[PDB]
Amino acid sequence: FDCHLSDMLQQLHSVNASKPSERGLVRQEEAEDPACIPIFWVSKWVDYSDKYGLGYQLCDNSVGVLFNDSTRLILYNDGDSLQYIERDGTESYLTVSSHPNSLMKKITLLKYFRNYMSEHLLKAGANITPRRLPYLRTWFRTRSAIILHLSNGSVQINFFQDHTKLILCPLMAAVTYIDEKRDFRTYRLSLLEEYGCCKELASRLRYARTMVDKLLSSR
Repeated sequence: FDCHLSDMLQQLHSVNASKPSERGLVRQEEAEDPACIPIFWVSKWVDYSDKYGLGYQLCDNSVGVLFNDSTRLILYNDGDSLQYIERDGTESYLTVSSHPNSLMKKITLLKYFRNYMSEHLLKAGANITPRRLPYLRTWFRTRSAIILHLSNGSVQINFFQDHTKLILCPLMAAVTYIDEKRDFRTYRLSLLEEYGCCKELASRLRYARTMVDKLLSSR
């Protein structure tokens, strides 16, 4: 019932303990693994937690909302298919076109988020190779980042100051780093131990471990 957080914590401890930036010659590129490229990440997000919840877009162009009442609504990339998740985790599927009165408000909110993201926000990982839809399990913000935990076990950390991002997957035991210049690279964590990485990635992985600890401490 961990949603893979304990596995992620173990993987991060291992990489960080190896002190990957403290090497004579860092060979980060050797840690790149095409087999580990994530299928899903959060491309856009809108924090409306003061009243409604957290709206987001996944890289497949689906949109989701985690509402303040702990229910979730997901619109698939076809623009009509909906998945609704009740508080107890019970899922059901419906359509926008034939939606009931009970979901009128939540659909209206999802549409607001979708339109806002389309008109006013840039896609994280825009020019990336296209080659079960996860939802937002939980999230929080620190002074430096927003932490997004997806139902597939992935943890995404978006750093506010420089727009760098980590997408951590405990299934692949991998990290994808999106740098300030928007370069998108996927590494196997065990290979970062072996080959090393730059100080910038190493520092963000140290922060990531603290964030996973936070997720584990606030279940």
